[PDB]
Amino acid sequence: TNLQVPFIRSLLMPTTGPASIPDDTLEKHTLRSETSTYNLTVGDTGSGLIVFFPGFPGSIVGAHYTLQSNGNYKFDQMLLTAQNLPASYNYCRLVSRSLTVRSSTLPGGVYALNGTINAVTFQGSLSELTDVSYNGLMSATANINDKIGNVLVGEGVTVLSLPTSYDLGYVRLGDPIPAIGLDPKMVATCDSSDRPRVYTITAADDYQFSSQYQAGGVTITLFSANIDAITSLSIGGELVFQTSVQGLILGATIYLIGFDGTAVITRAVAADNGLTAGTDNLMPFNIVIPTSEITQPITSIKLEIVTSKSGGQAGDQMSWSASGSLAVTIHGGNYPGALRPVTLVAYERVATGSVVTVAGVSNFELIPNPELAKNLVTEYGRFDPGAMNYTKLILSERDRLGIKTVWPTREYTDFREYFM
Amino acid sequence: TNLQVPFIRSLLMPTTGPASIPDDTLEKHTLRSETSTYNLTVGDTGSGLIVFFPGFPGSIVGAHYTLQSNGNYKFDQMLLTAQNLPASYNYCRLVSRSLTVRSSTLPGGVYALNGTINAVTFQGSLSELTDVSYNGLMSATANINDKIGNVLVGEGVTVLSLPTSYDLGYVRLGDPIPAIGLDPKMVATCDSSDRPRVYTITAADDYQFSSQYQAGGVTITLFSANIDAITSLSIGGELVFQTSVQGLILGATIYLIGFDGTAVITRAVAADNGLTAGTDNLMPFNIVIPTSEITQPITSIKLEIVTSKSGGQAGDQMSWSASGSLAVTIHGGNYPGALRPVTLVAYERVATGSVVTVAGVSNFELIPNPELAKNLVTEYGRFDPGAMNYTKLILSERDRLGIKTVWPTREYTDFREYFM
Amino acid sequence: VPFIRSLLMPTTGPASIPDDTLEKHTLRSETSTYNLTVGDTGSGLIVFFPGFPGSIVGAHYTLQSNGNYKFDQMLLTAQNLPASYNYCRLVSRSLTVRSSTLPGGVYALNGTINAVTFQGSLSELTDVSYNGLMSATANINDKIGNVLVGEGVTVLSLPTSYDLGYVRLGDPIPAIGLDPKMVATCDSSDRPRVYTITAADDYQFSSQYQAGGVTITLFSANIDAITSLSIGGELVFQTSVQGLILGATIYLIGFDGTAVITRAVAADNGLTAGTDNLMPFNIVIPTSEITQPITSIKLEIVTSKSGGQAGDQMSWSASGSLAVTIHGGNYPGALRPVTLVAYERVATGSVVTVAGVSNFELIPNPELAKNLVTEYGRFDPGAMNYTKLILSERDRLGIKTVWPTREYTDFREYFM
Amino acid sequence: TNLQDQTQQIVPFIRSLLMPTTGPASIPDDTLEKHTLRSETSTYNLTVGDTGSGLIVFFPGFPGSIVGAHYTLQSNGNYKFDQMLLTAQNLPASYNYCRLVSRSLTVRSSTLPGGVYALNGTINAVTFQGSLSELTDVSYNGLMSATANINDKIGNVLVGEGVTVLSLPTSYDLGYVRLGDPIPAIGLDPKMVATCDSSDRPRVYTITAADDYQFSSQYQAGGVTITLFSANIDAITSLSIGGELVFQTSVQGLILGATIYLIGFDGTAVITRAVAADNGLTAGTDNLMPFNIVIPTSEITQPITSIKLEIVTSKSGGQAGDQMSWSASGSLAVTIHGGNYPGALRPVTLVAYERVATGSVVTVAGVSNFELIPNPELAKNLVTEYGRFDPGAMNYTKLILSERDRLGIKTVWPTREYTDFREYFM
Repeated sequence: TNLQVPFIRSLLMPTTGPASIPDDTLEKHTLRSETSTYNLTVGDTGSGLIVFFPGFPGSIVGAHYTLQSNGNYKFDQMLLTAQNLPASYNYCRLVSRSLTVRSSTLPGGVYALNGTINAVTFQGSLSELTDVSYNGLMSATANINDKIGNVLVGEGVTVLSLPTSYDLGYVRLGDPIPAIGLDPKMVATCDSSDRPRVYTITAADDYQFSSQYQAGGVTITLFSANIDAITSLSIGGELVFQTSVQGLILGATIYLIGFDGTAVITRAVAADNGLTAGTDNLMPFNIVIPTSEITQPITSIKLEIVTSKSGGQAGDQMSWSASGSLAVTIHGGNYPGALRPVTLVAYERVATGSVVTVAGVSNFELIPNPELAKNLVTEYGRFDPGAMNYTKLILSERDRLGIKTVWPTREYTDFREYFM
Repeated sequence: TNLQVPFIRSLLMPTTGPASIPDDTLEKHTLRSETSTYNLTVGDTGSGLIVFFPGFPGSIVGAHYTLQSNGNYKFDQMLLTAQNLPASYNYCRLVSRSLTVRSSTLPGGVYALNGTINAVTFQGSLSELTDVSYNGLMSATANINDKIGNVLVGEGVTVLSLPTSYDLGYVRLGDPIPAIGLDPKMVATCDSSDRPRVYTITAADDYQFSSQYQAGGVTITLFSANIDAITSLSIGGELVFQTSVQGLILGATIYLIGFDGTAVITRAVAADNGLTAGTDNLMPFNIVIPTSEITQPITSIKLEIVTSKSGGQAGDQMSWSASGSLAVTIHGGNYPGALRPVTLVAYERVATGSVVTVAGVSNFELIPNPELAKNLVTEYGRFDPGAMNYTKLILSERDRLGIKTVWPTREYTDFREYFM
Repeated sequence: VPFIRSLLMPTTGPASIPDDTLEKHTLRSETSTYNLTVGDTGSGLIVFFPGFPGSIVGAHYTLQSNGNYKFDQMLLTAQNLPASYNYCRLVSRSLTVRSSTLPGGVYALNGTINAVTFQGSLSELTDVSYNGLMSATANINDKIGNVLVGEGVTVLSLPTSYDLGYVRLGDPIPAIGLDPKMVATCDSSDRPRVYTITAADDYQFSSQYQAGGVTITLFSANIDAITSLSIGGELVFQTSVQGLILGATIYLIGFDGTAVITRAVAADNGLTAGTDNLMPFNIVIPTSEITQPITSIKLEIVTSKSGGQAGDQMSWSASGSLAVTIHGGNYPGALRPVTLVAYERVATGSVVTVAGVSNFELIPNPELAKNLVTEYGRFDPGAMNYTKLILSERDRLGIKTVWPTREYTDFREYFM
Repeated sequence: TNLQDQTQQIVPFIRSLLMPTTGPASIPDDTLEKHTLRSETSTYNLTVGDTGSGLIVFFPGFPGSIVGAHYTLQSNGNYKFDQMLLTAQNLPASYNYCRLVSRSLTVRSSTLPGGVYALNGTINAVTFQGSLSELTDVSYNGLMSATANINDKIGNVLVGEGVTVLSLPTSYDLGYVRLGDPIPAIGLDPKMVATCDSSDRPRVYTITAADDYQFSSQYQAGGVTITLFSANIDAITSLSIGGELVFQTSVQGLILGATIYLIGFDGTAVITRAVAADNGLTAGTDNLMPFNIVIPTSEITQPITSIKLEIVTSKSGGQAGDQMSWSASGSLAVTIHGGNYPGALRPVTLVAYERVATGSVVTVAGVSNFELIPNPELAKNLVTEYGRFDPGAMNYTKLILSERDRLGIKTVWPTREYTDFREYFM
């Protein structure tokens, strides 16, 4: 396809042009629409999973995972939009977005297409999923028109992002602010933090350790909770200890783990702390993870603890008793659309070595940079009395009008040529 | 002049009186309109800068800077309203606000007295300007009816405040809270923390330091980023240190530097921090900064490290590595109006003995503290259908009607005549 | 009008330019054909220089398994133009690229290709990736997304300016030398390009002695040369420690990260205290030395101490500017517009064909001018006003620079 | 008046040429390139010093972001630098190429300080198609004998009326120049910049500083300092000095050092580059001292006018009669990038005022229209297109500029004749 309005036309047919939300938020902005094109190579099994994010506020439209030959997944790439919008804008807000996925081409000298696709959208984040089996993606909703089963790969689906909320603010991007430092490898930015998401986790409530000496120490995994993040985050809290054995030492590292199970980030928050006997001894967990260090989505957190004893003399026990709470802070991640409306697209039995192409467009409302505001004109949006009411009347009669989020592309082409 | 109603009438001409916004945020409140009249002290050079905060939710209306004879600016005072709102009320949001800046000197001859005003408003905050010279202010934005220059100071400007968002809740003010202590200089207040603003900064990524020994230490500075703050803030994170020589101690000091160039807040985050060779050495950042410590707006931040050595009297070396991140959180920073729209009324070369006066009227919507709520009735906003709709019509039709945010006062007087 | 037929349909033949540059010349035209094999990824990048004034066309890069490109070959025209001519200029140019293998069934082979044209040079491009080329231009008729490799793009060459002079090609002059590897040529030098770089302003260095020295890279910047350049300027030093020697080596990095050209400028350069000692830059890079398009430079300095022991704290401090002079690199078309053509994963065993034609105006050699007559241009009035009227509304006429092939064929049949 | 920005409209080219406060247009000459239009402003309040007089040096055809400087006349006849006058927008921050279209600039003083009640001022003005260093005298009376054209001079215009400076063209087809834009570069130094400045038509001064010139002096304690030459160069942006001097002696034990000053217009030093320091020479052998000097645009604060080389000679050892003696030969070269571009240095209008009451503004105010090619960020967020089409606009421009002395078009106007001309031309 050779790629190169009212609000309802841009909402249901976003490959035409960008419009402005008729809500009560009245700020001088500008209009900007751009595409995103890929040819995702397939694995040896000829399967995979494409995790879209329909209403993300800007410039990330999901990732692609490949199904290995031993049941695991593997990260292929984080697939995003055309223009790097944090490099030239400060604020943003999403209007509409559509994407397709199809594989209508063949490898070198073959004769059959071989494929089927299951798609679903559901109200929760990626890490909240029960299972991600190809048979099992059709269970994780009860809505009649948020899931569809085995469309052919030769036609594929077309994912439409229906808007969750309307009266939404503008949110920051991770954009560089001017800073001067003694590092060529220095980043400075102003992240998005508008409606944050906290996770309180109390690890130990008077938990008592007991083991005998090993030449090197014994590692435990204290907890393995499930979190979810796509941009920067912070971790706070404090653990204490209280012992009677004289001269044993301690260490701890904090992991963040992707969807495919591999550790993404490590932080050694404790390293060679001796333990006095008689008082509490604290270790605070005050770490900050930026956005540029997270290369794939995060699915679980995990804390592990070693316990060594200087001057061992094996055959004797160790003992510590711990308590404390933590607070994982996903900055701006409870905003509606940044993490909640996640779709899934699962394809199976595609010919190995072939491709699956995705091709989208995304309509935003940007606010310029302090240089782009020198060179570009912002203005208030247009006015039409009765667009919000007509949009509500469309979305309330949703099963009568048959408007949904997943379909075959032939059905959406027929609906599109019927409306237009 | 002579200072002493629907939302359109109170929006275009805010000196008429207050009104409630036709938005659907329906709390019990009371309308209040107060004023602020200043006579300024023009310096020896004759040139200054009056930076207004138009959409700020309560009681802080601007700041005044006189530029010295050597190019540097100097802070004068903080322009604010007559009654301080946090002493008597508890929540607030802004309706409309006007400010006029002219001279009241009026010569009796035929010629005027010298002095000329520029004015501009722009979408970014105050630290996000390329230049603040008198010439370089009309570069700051690209909209035609959003800046004006070369107006003479007998005529003066009018700063009108057109909105940024409408369905937005109330901002709590920095009100005093009952507290009993032992230091008579303690205060406990409740800040504004509706929509915060975070600035993550990775200060070091395995940066190598290595220098010779001398008396006192080697004082370096790691980074100097530009931030923004009027009210309270808090800085968090840590920063590790590795070495291979053991006799080393180091100190650290943080600075918050305002707009004129001087440090407002100095606070030592490390002092005689002994480090052990071979293993990691932490340095945690746990500092909060209250509002009353901040006397002027703050436009940057920088860190310093003084690396000395215990008992190293001969000429030898000392070295360390470092890596870490920081998370500057300011509270209620991304609330629209709190830092985002700013105007800069600048004047240049006003005659000696001439005054530059600032008049204006601010229209609010308050909730009292519990002492005043014993005596003042609060109620819901009386409604009128279509005032929000007519607001959206007029702001859509803005540039043809010529509704500006900065005016010359003869033009605004003629607009106020031909509107009513 | 004979010039607009050759400008909008360059395979017809050469015509003369109606600008005011009245020189005796002759019209020539030659082709450039390539059958290109693909890699294991089946994905790469072709970077065309559309307005180049002769004898080079572009470059071909293959994309590896990771995100590293690798240079393949430098696409150039059929015969060698500096071997038979002295001066030249560009008139018009077209190139087509597609796959020459065809499906037998009904479903096409894999492969999909993007194209953009860019207003600036190759190095000053924010992201070079298949999704990223579609962001690099805000014009609608300057880019196209997801055409098929079985159909492919056509890259028409719209002008950057007229009223230009002729430029001198890299022709060789006679030279009786002693090396067989000794060439002497007369470079293009008309509207040159200079990058001035202040590398340091009292940067202080300190490091413990280690065996072999201490290596730091002092700067790195993006310069983008194709032809001959030069480095000039000076760095100074001042110490207070006896016995430190310095070495320094400059690198010229191509688009795929590999160092094309390394030049050493210092060896056994001993420093001395209580003085103000210095090092000069006197480097000229000839045209035959340059293998691929350069995109960066960097300077790295090694610091060792004579009489090495454990410690001793080597230390110095430097300052001084620098200047990189690209000889002729600011003439329009030599570097200023670029069309990037990026094909993502295509089928294995396919061959991607490239074919085109490029018309010239050019003054001959001293020998070929013994054999060949030259003339002034052919006067046809009202061709410049008509050319300006065509170009002044290209959005209305729909004159793209990166066509798809079927739409270019339909526009061609319409315009004839 | 209240200067409001434009670029919301385009005009015919000649309305932008003779009345450039109306708005920008494009130039119709053979340079068909995708560009955008952008009009800028410039407003200052130049303060009169102690004597009452001063000098404003404009540059009518300068291609980007610099419109001139301002100097104050002291009590001893010397001048003193105040500031350089610039365009509002820093154009190399978000553009790469440029081409100046038109520009007008008023200079008037119609206000009075606090306490006085009279007005008291006059203004001379002239244009000059040489350079700033090529001016014979720059005084208030010697300004008027700088050219022979009557439509390039005006004398004793009162400051309440003021003047108006127009930029009539120097040449057409003009190319594009490159602005001194920052390219991306990383390096372990905070004060590290890297820029791609202008170079199309450079200007080369060469100097034969010596041809076997002998030196002879007694041994003086500390050294003997002489200046070999001094010459007027007049650069305003970056440059580079190349060449080589050579020395030879027969006396043993001589060291020397060399330094180069770049003198401004007011006689003070701007840039000192110590090229040789503690350079010991041998005897009976040619001793080399090359120059490899590069000055960036950032280090230049005020416009350069003069250059000066200054050698110092010292002898290891010493008494009263050691007879220090050397001999120099060899030539130099000064490469000024983008110097012979028409408008970058060559036309210059000078505005000199006298007797205006001390401590009072002299307001300059203007407008300027360009043709830009955007930054690699701005060219992806902004649309560029070809110039509009009007045939026979260049013919009409050539005709009006041919009959310039008959229609009475002049580069410097006394603002009321200019207002009458603007009314009669509407």
